[PDB]
This record gives sequence, structure tokens and C-alpha cells, in this order.
Amino acid sequence: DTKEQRILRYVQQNAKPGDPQSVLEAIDTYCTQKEWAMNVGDAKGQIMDAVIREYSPSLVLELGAYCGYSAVRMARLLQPGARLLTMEINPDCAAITQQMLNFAGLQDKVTILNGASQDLIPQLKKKYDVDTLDMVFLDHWKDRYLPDTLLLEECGLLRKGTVLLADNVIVPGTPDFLAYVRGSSSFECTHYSSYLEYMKVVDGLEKAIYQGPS
Ligand SMILES: Cc1nc(C)c(-c2cc([C@H](C)c3ccccc3)n[nH]2)s1
Ligand SMILES: [K+]
Ligand SMILES: [K+]
Repeated sequence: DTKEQRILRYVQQNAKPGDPQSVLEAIDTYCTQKEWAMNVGDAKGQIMDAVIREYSPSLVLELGAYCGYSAVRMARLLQPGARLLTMEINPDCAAITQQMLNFAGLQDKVTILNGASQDLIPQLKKKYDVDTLDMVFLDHWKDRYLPDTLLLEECGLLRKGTVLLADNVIVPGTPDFLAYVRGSSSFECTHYSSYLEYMKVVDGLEKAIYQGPS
């Protein structure tokens, strides 16, 4: 039994099937009242909602599904004929995410790809019939935001207008990625400030006694 399974169980026992809103609220409740977990959450969720509503992307790529929260969040807004592709490195999480989408009734809009971003991204054109992406949501390993962004470019998957939306760029932080897209005149950058809440998690003090110079 894992934390991720417990999240899914809580949803299955408390949310109304076919109701994505209901699913989102159950995950947000669990991860902030019952047991802390990595979770985009409703505050940042509203920023995502506004971005999707503004740009109405049709083909969306998500890096890092975890338990499906972001997938449910985005896919519930996607229009008929839209496709969300989600890459998830961990088979257990990929399975959790599939169940999350089934329960929300959003599974027809999403294709979960199980594997590493740098192995999958070069396959998107040939194997998944992708010309260019409308939107990319980055939420996977923080040190892979910059190299995957460059890999997307090299593969020809970005067009003028493609929206990159990156989470957790402050905490834990992705300073190389932020410096690149802000520095490069090929990206127009807006930063939406929000919060990350921790609750009932393991922390600690370090005691360090100076021994003198050496
Ligand atoms: C090279 C990589 N390709 C993918 C698709 C990765 C990936 C990361 C995650 C989860 C969300 C995560 C996010 C942050 C820290 C730990 C775990 N899922 N999938 S890594
Ligand atoms: K820039
Ligand atoms: K503030």
C-alpha cells in the first residue's frame, strides 16, 4: 500500500464519478487535510485554468503525471478533438493516473505514455502523429526542464505561439531554465506567483559545531 494509492482510494470513496470538479476537490482535500503529497493544488490550478481558457490549446503535452491531478485539471477544459499526452516515468503512478481519469470520465481525452521524457519526446512525431504542440506543462524532474525544453525545440515540436507552462520553478526551483527562457528572445515570459503549503511533514534541525578553520 502506497500514499498514491491512498489518494486514489480517498477519491473513489468521496468524489462523484464523471464529475472532474469533484475529483479535484477530493485530491486537494486529501493532500492538505489527511496526508501531504506533491500536488499542484487549487491556487495554481486556477492559473492553469486561465491559461488554458485564454489560449485554447488542442494538443497538450504534460511532463510528469504523478497521480493525475493536473491531467484531470487540464483535460476537463479541453474541447472536443483535443488530446492531452502525459508522460509519467513511474508505472505505478501511470496506473493511478489512468484510474483517476477513468473515474473522472476523461480518459478519452488523454493518452498516458509510460517512460522517460527524453526517450519519449523524440518519438512524438513518428509514433504519436504529432506535428507541433499547442501547450506544454512541465511538472517532472526539476533539472530536466531546461534540457527537455531544448529537446522539444530541436525535435521541431514548438511553433510560434506554443505555451510552456512550468510549475515549481521557485521551489524546489529551476534557475537554469528560468534564466534561459527569460534571457532568450525566443520566449516571452510571465511569472505567476503563488504558494506551496506543507502540513504535518517530517522536518528537522541540524546542529553544527564549528571546529575552527581548515
Ligand atoms: C526524465 C523524466 N521523465 C518523466 C516523465 C519524469 C516524471 C517525474 C514524475 C513525478 C511527477 C515527479 C515529479 C517531480 C519529482 C519526482 C517525481 N513523473 N514522471 S522524470
Ligand atoms: K525572454
Ligand atoms: K502574495
